[PDB]
Amino acid sequence: ATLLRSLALFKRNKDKPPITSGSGGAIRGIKHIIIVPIPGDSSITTRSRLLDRLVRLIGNPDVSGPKLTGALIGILSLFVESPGQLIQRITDDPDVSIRLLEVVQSDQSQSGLTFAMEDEADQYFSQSRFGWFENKEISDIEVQDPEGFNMILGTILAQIWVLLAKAVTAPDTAADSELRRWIKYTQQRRVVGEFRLERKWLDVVRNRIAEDLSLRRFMVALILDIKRTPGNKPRIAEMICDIDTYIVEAGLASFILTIKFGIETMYPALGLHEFAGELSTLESLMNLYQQMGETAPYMVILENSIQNKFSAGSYPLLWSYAMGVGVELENSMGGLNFGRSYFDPAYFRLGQEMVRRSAGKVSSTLASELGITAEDARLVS
Amino acid sequence: ATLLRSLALFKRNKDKPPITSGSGGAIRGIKHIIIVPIPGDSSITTRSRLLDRLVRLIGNPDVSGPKLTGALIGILSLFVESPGQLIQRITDDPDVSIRLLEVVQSDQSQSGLTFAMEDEADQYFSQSRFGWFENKEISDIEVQDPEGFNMILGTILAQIWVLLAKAVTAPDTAADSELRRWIKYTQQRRVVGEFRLERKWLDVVRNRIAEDLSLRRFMVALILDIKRTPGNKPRIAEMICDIDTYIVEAGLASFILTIKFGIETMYPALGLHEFAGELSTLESLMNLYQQMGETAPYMVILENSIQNKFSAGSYPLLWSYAMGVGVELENSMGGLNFGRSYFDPAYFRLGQEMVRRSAGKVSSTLASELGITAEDARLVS
Amino acid sequence: ATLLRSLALFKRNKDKPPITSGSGGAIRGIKHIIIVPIPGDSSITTRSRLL
RNA sequence: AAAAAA
RNA sequence: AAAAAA
RNA sequence: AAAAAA
Repeated sequence: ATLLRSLALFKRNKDKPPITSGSGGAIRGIKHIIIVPIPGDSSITTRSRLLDRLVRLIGNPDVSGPKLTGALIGILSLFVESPGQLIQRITDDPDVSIRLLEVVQSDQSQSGLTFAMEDEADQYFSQSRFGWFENKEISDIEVQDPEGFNMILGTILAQIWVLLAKAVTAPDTAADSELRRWIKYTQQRRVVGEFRLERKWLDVVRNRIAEDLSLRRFMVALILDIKRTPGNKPRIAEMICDIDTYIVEAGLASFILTIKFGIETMYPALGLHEFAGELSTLESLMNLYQQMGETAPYMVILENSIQNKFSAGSYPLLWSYAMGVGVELENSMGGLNFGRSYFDPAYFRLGQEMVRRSAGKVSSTLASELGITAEDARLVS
Repeated sequence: ATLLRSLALFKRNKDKPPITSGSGGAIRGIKHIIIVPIPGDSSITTRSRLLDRLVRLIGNPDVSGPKLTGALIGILSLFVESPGQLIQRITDDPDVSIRLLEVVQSDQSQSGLTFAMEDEADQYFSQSRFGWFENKEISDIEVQDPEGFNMILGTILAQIWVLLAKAVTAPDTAADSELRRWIKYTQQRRVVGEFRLERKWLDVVRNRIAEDLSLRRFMVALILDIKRTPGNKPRIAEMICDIDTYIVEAGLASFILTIKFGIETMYPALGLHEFAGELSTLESLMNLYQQMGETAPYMVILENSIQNKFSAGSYPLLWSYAMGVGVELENSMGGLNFGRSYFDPAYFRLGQEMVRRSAGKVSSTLASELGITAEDARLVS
Repeated sequence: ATLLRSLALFKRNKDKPPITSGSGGAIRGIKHIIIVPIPGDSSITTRSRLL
């Protein structure tokens, strides 16, 4: 009686994150500078030419690590006026000091851009291995009207933000899926259809986003800044806050799914005592998921320290049950790979059979809600 | 017991929109100016000649993007006195700065309008490819009496506001349907019957409204301003607030419909455990639909970020069930296309059969409301 | 059980008219004058001849 | 994203 | 770590 | 003191 109250407080502080008082500057990463080219002026011509040079900058093999990181941050912030104030607002990272150099257009330079310095600029910005748009009839995207820039910018960013959904979880599998989101934005007339980048260009970005952590911290934390914008967003932000729904819980699909099929379906095989403790583990992780705040759905994009805590190994039987339930109830979850060292297939087939036995077997915990008679429950069977 | 209370709070903040505190001017779109010609004076003669020049301005192939946007905003606000104060009241858009130039009539100009500047004006305003009224006996609509203008203005606006209903959802299918609303307003004597524009004129507007977002934000947000007008509206506003009923939830017909046929019919195949969680997903989206306020029904006209949340993919089984129910119960919903990658036809035919089995099978949850006997329920069968 | 209470509030605000706070003189129609002849005096003879 | 709605 | 989601 | 846990 007093054991169960002591047990409930024992389990919730075991999952509870340690309260981060802080070490007063003790643990600080050594910072490497990242060269972020930001347009010098508000005019469209500069934004357009910098977007032209940064897109082909990324494709070449020659570019190093943080040169590719700053070129990506260079175009993930071209949609705002004053991109320099956007970067310093977002970078709460300890490992990275962003030094950001303004880029103004020029007449004398080979690339057409100088730094606000004409040969150091082209040394920054500069045939089968070069990545580009997949229809090679387009050589230069430099445009003049700003809505022609704003459509050619979202066509580039909607092919980079969709990579973040499936960069840490399924890089190999991913190329099949981001073409479906490309059909979504082409048919919505959000993006321009002929400017689809090569898979070779995107494999440079996708193996970059998967590799470094400092780019995934920037990309998550600006999405969390896009989401906070009060009014109607600018039309690139209202697209970046459209792609994010594919990134929200991108890798918690052994926990989000278990809750969806184990807990919520409420088959009578939850009153097993074998599950009676792994519900109490899982009711704490549901309470923990808003204790983590709004950075909770991105805890495996960001590689947070407590995505080990939402792992299915702490509830391996109730996970396998909700694997068994969700194979029949989804034609999509048949494509889900779930192979782990704690799989327990005995439970999985017990959870498969609960779906099959109760096929036309209208419940008792939702029939009193409606008033289902024995006359009515036979008609469903 | 305490699991289900933790589960209910876990599901409602998962759907809950992030509270928009704001980034303090961090994310601001680069603004392109849009040339909006507004009549210089209150007199009818100017309004009439500007409406004449803006209607033929739209038809020609030569007009660019935002020149077509400002010409449309130029005529979507001719019905008010002081159209300049209407535009600044509505444009809460970050992507668009409306600069609006007054237009006064002239004797010396070729078009007949100057800017309050005689050659820059006709350079703004100016044979098979030109779009016009479908009966070519009418060349000029310039009229003098103001009720002859107010009827020739509503005849133009009731052919543009009906495009917004089916511009983002069914542009190809749409031309069959807006002729039915044209019969509605002709038989109500709301519009003048001989001034029907070409489909070639309307295809310029419909492929414009579908393309840009900044025109759909203006058209929605003034409808929300028409709706707020306290007394009896002016007779164009009482027509724009008549067309809007065709635009309210124009594209949520996988959610509005599911609720109408899945939830509300209350067949005994809702006590399935396969649906018992997708009711709780769908009871949050019903609570979310007024948490979004009065801009909720337009969330797919405006391409809001959380029309992915009312998508049927989060409840794909209970959607397919309400697809199965609604095919028999409507001779209209047989024309509904519902083809998605999450369709699950097993459920669809389970929802088709619940309509067919309970044909003459008066319920138990509404018979106690009336007092239906076994004598009376046999008479319905 | 709590679905039906959420359903009943969902259907009544869908039909509910939007509360007309007002746009503060933003949407005003252009007014055309209408000539209304009204009798000058209370006497019956004028009312009769105007009718 | 899709139907119908004086 | 893996699926699907206008 | 013993296992497993992206």
